[PDB]
Amino acid sequence: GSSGSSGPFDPSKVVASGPGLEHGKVGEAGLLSVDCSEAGPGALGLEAVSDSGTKAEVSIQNNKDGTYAVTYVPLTAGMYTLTMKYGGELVPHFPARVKVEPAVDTSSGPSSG
Repeated sequence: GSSGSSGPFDPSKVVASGPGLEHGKVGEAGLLSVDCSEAGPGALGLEAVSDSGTKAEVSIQNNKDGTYAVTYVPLTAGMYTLTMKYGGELVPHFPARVKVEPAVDTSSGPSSG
């Protein structure tokens, strides 16, 4: 007996977490998981922008668990400003500042070139 119904909309009900919201690296992908319980309908969206006005590549994917897989690839290191919005309303997990480190490696290896 599965009795489920779409309740009222609410951005507060949206729960966003993950390592991406803790830290990031140039070229890496900020793993972000959004667990919606009673957030009702509405569309999800995120906007990544660095202090130097740098728009990072962001994508949103849906899951059979009713969650969303948000990822961001910082092209340049520096302080980033994550901006999430659910149904046109900011979430309790944004904006969220995150310091991203450079993709500099001490040791070298086989470069595709």
